[PDB]
Amino acid sequence: MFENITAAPADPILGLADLFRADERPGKINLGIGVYKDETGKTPVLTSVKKAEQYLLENETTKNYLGIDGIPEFGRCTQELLFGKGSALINDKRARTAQTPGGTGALRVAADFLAKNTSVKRVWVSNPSWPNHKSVFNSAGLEVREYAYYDAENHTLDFDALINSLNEAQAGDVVLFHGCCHNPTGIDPTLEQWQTLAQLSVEKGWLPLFDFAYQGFARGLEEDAEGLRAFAAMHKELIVASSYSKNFGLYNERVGACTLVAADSETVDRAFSQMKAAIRANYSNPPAHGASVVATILSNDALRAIWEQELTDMRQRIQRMRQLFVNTLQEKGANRDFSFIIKQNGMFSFSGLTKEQVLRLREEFGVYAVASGRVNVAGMTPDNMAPLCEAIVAVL
Amino acid sequence: MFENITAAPADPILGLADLFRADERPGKINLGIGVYKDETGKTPVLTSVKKAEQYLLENETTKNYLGIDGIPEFGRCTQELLFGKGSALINDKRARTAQTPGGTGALRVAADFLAKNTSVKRVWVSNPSWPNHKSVFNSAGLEVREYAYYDAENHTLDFDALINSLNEAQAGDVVLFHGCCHNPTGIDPTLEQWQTLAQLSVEKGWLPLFDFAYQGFARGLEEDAEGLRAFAAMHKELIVASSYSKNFGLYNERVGACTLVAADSETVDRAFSQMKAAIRANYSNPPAHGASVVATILSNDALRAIWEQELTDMRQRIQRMRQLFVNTLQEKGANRDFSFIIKQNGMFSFSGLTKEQVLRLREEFGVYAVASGRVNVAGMTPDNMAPLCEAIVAVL
Ligand SMILES: Cc1ncc(COP(=O)(O)O)c(CN[C@@](C)(CC(=O)O)C(=O)O)c1O
Ligand SMILES: Cc1ncc(COP(=O)(O)O)c(CN[C@@](C)(CC(=O)O)C(=O)O)c1O
Repeated sequence: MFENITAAPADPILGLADLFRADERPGKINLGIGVYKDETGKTPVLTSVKKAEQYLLENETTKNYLGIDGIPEFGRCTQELLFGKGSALINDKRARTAQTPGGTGALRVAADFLAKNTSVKRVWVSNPSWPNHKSVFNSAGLEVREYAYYDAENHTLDFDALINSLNEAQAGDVVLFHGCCHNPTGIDPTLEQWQTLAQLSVEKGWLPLFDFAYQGFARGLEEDAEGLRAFAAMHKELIVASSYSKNFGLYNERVGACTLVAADSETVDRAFSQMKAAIRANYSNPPAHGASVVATILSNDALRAIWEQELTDMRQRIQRMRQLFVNTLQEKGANRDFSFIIKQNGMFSFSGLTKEQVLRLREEFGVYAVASGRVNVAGMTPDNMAPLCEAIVAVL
Repeated sequence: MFENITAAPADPILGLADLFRADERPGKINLGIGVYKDETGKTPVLTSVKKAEQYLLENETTKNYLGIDGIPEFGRCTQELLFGKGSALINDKRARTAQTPGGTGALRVAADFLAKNTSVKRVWVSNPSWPNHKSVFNSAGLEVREYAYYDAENHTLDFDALINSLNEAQAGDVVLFHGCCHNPTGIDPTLEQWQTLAQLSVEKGWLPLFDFAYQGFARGLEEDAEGLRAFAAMHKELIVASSYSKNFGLYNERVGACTLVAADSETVDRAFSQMKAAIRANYSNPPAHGASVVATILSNDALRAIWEQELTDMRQRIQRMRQLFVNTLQEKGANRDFSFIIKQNGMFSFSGLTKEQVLRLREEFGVYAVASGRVNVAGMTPDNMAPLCEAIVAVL
C-alpha cells in the first residue's frame, strides 16, 4: 500500500540542512536556516537557560502529565509578554493560552481549531512568506491565498498594493500577519501602518492571526508587540501563535503558545475548550521541559534580567553583522547597492539574488542561502564575512 | 466569530483529573488517569532519568533543531526495543523511525500520513478501546468502525467475536492492535492467538497499526513485543506508534515514536519522506529532552541496567497491587468475585462496575475511576487499599 507513494520534495529550508551536512568542502558557509550564531559560529545554550535547567534538575520531583494547555504561569507570563501587564485582555480575562510544541505547532492547532468550529475556509498569507504557513494551513482543510507585500524593485513594503489586495478578502476570512521580523524580507510595518490594518480588519470583519516568533529581535520586546497590541485594543477576537525558540535559544525543546482572545470570558472559555480538544487529538499535552525553563526565567527577576541581556546581545550581534555585510560588500566590489539590508529586522535579509545565483553559490562556492535568496545574517561571522562577500560578489 | 462555538465535552479520562483537583474531600482517592504511583503515591522521576538529565546538563552545548524525524540513536534504539537486536527489519533497512511528541502524536502523525498518501478510508479499533483512538483518527479524516474484543461475562477476550467482526473489514483497511496491556480491560492475546491474527491480516490484506505504549509492563520488554513480532515476521508493511511515557516515567516530556516498516528500503524511504512532510506541518520537529534522555539511558549499559531494574520494580508493584485488591475486596465485605483482576496486564483493570456505581463512588466517597469502571491499579497503595475496597463494596 506504500508502493505507490511519491517521494515528497525537499523542504526548501530544512533541505539545505542535509545539503550542507554533506558538502565535504572545507570553508563551507551555511546561511540557510534561521538559528543564531555567536562570533564563533555556535548556537549555544543561553546562560539563564543552563541555570533554569540546574534548578529544575534538583527541584523536580515528577514527570507526570502537564494539562492540555500546559503550565499555567507559562501562559500568564506569555500573555504579559504579548499584551502587557496592565492590559485589559488580561484584566478582563479575554485571553486563553495553550502551551504548544513550537510556534509552528501553535499555528496548526489554531488552524485545526478554526477549520472545525469556525466558518472559515480561507486564510490569507502574504507574498512572499515563510513557506510552511501554506502547508500547515492546507493540512487543516483551509485554503490559502496571497496578499501583496513586498515591493521587490525598491525593497520595501508595498502598502497600496498590500491594502488593495486585502480588500478582496471577505468578512470571516482569517488574515495572517507576522508580529515583527517579516520572514523573509524582514520589512515590517510602522506603527502607523499597523493601526490602519487594525482598523481596516475591524471594518472588513477579517480574523487576524498573528505569527509571533521573534519578539525581541527587532528593536526591543515590548516594542515588537506594538503592532500586535494595536489590533488587540480594537478587535474582539484574535489568535497569536507565539514562539520562544529564538529569543530563548530553545529551538529543540519546542516551546510556543497559542493565545486565543475573544470578546469575553465565557466565550473564550467555551471556544478554548474546543481548542483543547483539537490538541488532545494531536499530541495530547505539551512537552514540559522547555516551558518549565521559560516560566522559571520569566518568573525569577535575577534570571529574567540575565536573559534580557543575553537576548539584547544576540540582537545587536546581528544589527552589527548587517552593516559589516553591506560594508564588506562594497569594499569587496559589488554593484548592487545593498544598503537596504540595514533597513530590515531579525535574522534574515531578502538578498535579491537570483535563484540561479544562489545555486552557483552552493556549488562553485559552498555558500548556502535559501532559494529565495534569503540569507541568515545571524550566521554571518567576522571570520566568514570575507570569503562570503567574495562569493556573493563573484556571482553578480 | 467564536460566539457560536459550542463548548466541548470533558475528556472521559483527562477531565476526571480536573474533577479530582477541585475535589475537597481529604481522604479522596484517584484511580483515574493511567499514571504510575509508588507505595507513598508519587510519580517520581526515575533515578537513571535524573542521572541522564545530569549528564545532559553537563554535556550539552546546544539547543539547535533536531531533524524532522528527531534523534537517530533514539530511533535505532527504539527499533531494537520493538524488533530485536539483529532482526531482519533492521539489517534490511525496511524500517524508519520518527521521534514524535508522545505516543498520541505518533498515532496522529500516522493517521495524517495514511489519510493523505494511501487509499485508507477506515480504521478498525477494538471495543472497548482507549477513547482517543477515535478522536485522533477522525481528525485525520479516517473513519473508525469497531471490532469485538471483550467478552464481559467471563472477562476474557473471545477470539471468535473478534475474528468474526473483523472478517468484515475490507482489504486495505487499517487494523489497530494494542501491543500489550489492552486499554482498558488489560486482556491480551496469547502468542498463538497473535500468530493466527498475523496470518489472517496477511490474507485479508490489512495494514496493521500497533499502539505500543506499555512495553515492559506485562511480562517484559521482549515478551511484550512478541505479537508485534509475529506480525513483523509476516508482514511487508507495518506501522508502530510506540511510547516511552510510562516505562521511563517520562509523561510530560512527550516521548514516543512512529515506526514505518515497508517491503524494502527504497519504498520505506519514499514513504517515510512523506511521513516527514506530514510532521513538518504539525509541529515541525520533535522536542529533544526526553528523547535525549532515553537515548542516553538506552545507550549506556550502566544506566540501562538501572533503568531496567526501576521498570521491573514498577511492573511488580502493580502485580502486587492486583492481588491485594482482590483479597481485600474478597473479604472486606464483597460478594462479586473479582479474581479476574489478576488475569489482566498493565496499569488498569476493567472492574465491570456499573457506570452508576462509578458515580456513587466519586460523589459519595471521593473514589475516582473512569466511567467504563476502568480503575488504575498502579494508583492503589497499601494505605488506600482499605478505604477504597470499602467504597467499592458499599456501592455494589
Ligand atoms: C516566521 C516564522 N514563524 C514561525 C516559525 C515556527 O518556528 P518554531 O516551531 O521553530 O517555533 C518560524 C521558524 N522558521 C525558521 C526559523 C526555521 C524553519 O524554517 O522552520 C526559518 O528558517 O524560517 C518562522 O521562521
Ligand atoms: C492505549 C494508549 N495508547 C497510547 C497512549 C499515549 O500516551 P502518550 O502520548 O502519553 O505516549 C496512552 C496513554 N493513555 C493513558 C495512560 C493516559 C491518557 O488518557 O492520555 C490512559 O489513561 O489510558 C494509552 O493509554
